Amino acid sequence: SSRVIVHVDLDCFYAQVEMISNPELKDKPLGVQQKYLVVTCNYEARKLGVKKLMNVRDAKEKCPQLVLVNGEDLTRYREMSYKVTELLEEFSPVVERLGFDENFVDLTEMVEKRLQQLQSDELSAVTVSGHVYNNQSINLLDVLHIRLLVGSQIAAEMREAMYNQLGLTGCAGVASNKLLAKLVSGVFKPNQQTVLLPESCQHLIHSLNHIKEIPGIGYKTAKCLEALGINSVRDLQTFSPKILEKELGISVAQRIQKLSFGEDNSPVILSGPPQSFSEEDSFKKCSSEVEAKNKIEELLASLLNRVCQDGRKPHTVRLIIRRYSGRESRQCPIPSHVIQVMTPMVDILMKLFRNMTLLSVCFCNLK
Amino acid sequence: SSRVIVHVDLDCFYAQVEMISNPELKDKPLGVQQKYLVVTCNYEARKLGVKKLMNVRDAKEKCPQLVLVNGEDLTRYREMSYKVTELLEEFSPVVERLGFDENFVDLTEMVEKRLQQLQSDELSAVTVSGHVYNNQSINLLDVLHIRLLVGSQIAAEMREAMYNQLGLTGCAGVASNKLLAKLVSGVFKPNQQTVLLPESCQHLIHSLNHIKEIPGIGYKTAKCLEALGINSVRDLQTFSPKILEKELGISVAQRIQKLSFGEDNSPVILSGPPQSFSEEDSFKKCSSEVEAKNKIEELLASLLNRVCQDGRKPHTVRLIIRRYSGRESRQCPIPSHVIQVMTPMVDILMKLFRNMTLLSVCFCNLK
DNA sequence: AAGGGTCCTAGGACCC
DNA sequence: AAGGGTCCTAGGACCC
Ligand SMILES: Cc1cn([C@H]2C[C@H](O)[C@@H](COP(=O)(O)OP(=O)(O)OP(=O)(O)O)O2)c(=O)[nH]c1=O
Ligand SMILES: Cc1cn([C@H]2C[C@H](O)[C@@H](COP(=O)(O)OP(=O)(O)OP(=O)(O)O)O2)c(=O)[nH]c1=O
Ligand SMILES: [Ca+2]
Ligand SMILES: [Ca+2]
Ligand SMILES: [Ca+2]
Ligand SMILES: [Ca+2]
Repeated sequence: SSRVIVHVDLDCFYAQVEMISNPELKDKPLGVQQKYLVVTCNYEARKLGVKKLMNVRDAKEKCPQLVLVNGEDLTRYREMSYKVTELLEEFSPVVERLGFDENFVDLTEMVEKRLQQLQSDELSAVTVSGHVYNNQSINLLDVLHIRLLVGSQIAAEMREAMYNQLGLTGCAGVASNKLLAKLVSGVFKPNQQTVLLPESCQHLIHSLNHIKEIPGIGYKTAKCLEALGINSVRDLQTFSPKILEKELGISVAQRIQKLSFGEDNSPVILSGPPQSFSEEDSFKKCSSEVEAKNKIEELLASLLNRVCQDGRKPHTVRLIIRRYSGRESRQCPIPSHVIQVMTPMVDILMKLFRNMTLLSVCFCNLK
Repeated sequence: SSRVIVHVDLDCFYAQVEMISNPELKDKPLGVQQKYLVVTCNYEARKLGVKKLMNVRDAKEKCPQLVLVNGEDLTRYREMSYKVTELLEEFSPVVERLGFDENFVDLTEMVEKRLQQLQSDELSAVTVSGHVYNNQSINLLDVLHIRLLVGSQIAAEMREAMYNQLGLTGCAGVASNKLLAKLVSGVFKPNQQTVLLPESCQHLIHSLNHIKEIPGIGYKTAKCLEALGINSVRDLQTFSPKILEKELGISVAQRIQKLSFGEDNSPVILSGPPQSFSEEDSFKKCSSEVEAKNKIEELLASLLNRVCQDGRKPHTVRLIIRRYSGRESRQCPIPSHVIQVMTPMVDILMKLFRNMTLLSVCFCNLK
């Protein structure tokens, strides 16, 4: 029943990538820019008040020296993300990706294998690597403590390999399920790691100050919960199961109430190859003219290049748009003879276009 | 490029099943009844005017002696259907099911293997089994003719095994793709088979009298086509690709126009185990009372029994309803602890019920 | 008042 | 005027 899960979360991911390619940007407050948004920044820039997802206007207002590099093309970040996932896959094959810079690994089989190689002597010598959440005391006679400490040791090897082999720093969190691993990985956050022993699980979930900090409780779910007088984790822990069910759904309810107790039986999923390939362009209604075709052609070339280099081929294409004021989309299957190119593909999309501040294309249904 | 496909289609399937279990019902006009609908009938009953999908009222008006057996529980038909598919799977593993009584098999690899065992002597001795569509003359020096005749020979073995091993008769159609195999299988229809040589493909598609007879052109697509002045297969063959595209979709258009030429590159799919498990009950608004729970409990017991006997377990449940006057449905994931029962499951469904002439339950998302 | 199936679509909620 | 992802849902079109 008892699992040992690790959650890995890279430091200022995009900024770290740019800092690696241009070693200079180190020691200097660095922001990575996407249109008007400083999507992230390195930790220098955070000392000087810059925050993640901050308008470029406010970002300089706080840091007029902030160096900005453009991060609208994700290619280099996407490439590093998969190098990280591939490296962790060497440790244990079942690695679940979450976004570009997080990975879960179920270390359970691994922890168990390392224990069978030890004796009663080695067992009393087992030590933690990194922080223990809430400064909790360890009990070496507690098998669960021993296994989570072995997890912490695997997590440090992972982070060390990530640095030695890819030049990347990040955090790790080790716990008994994915929810808790992800919540504990951020407790000590610049390039460090934390392990959560079970006795401190309630301290961890009650350290949160609003329910949206629970992975799985988003903007909409949070809004509906405060509208019911639910604000703290304990409020959600103690709320009526029935009212919850019959307010936002038996699905949402029974799951986010379980989460509110630190419970989560979800398995670590093997993410494997991507399920989709998309690109976007945003603009200040900078498209009013069906010559919008050009934007779509540009998105095409990139996507076709990424697909070709993947190796599989998609069987569905989708076009997404946003109208000034809530996105809309039209998809259609891809014809057989095309699947084995620009000219046919753009004609497809323009008809999907004409059937209907942002333009996007998605290739999915990959085989 | 060139395939040899077989399409198998059982005679008066439900009626045949009932006739087997109760050998008496043979020689007697037999109708299988579902509420007010004689869903099918044996061929005796068809001589006397009974037709498939005919009200029981009209069915006796034509045949006041018509014996009727109730076919609302599909269990025995479902069981035979899979015995048929399993038998054809012995011939070639990739068998595609369509409904309960049709199967496609790609005989291409099989045909080719049998040819390599023959010599120029055996090649001039190759004969057809069954009918040749349109009485077309065979050219033994035509490799395509030879391969489709070998297909016709495999199709006769299949039908013979189906009879010797399962007591079931049906038709087969052999052609170069699934569309044409399915259209030619019905040309000689009580327990016979037909092979389509390529020179007669246009004769086959133009033998149809309305476009809805094309598999893939349904009620809605047909209605929209007649509304555009499209009525014959040739009308659809010759219609504007552009207008078609921009009237019902690049998907629907480019595909049903291809079909209208007898073209179809769709592969034979391995259907394998079912993707869902559902049951239904219909009634003359015989449910106005949330004691509708009982109907749902009854559907449950059966579905739980079928699932348990399958071996896999579902991860989604769905409830469907129809209101007097266009169906509606609510689904939700299945909780982990239940998946490994009646009481929890019915409570799930009643809340899905209350969130909302027919009641149905579906188990899908099987793992 | 059939009684089943397969697969696609537009959208939505969540994650980073 | 971010720029990406994963997965679910209610419905719809088709097949028998
Ligand atoms: C949340 C989020 C992340 N990202 C990108 C940029 C981030 O570098 C990357 C990972 O996001 P985060 O891990 O959430 O932030 P971070 O890695 O940049 O900084 P931290 O050290 O606190 O973890 O994903 C977006 O582009 N948009 C978003 O809304
Ligand atoms: C088309 C159809 C079939 N069925 C069932 C009953 C049929 O026995 C079975 C197969 O249908 P069909 O093969 O279309 O008809 P049939 O097999 O009964 O008669 P035939 O010899 O002409 O092929 O599926 C329905 O219940 N409802 C329907 O709408
Ligand atoms: Ca992160
Ligand atoms: Ca991060
Ligand atoms: Ca049939
Ligand atoms: Ca039939």
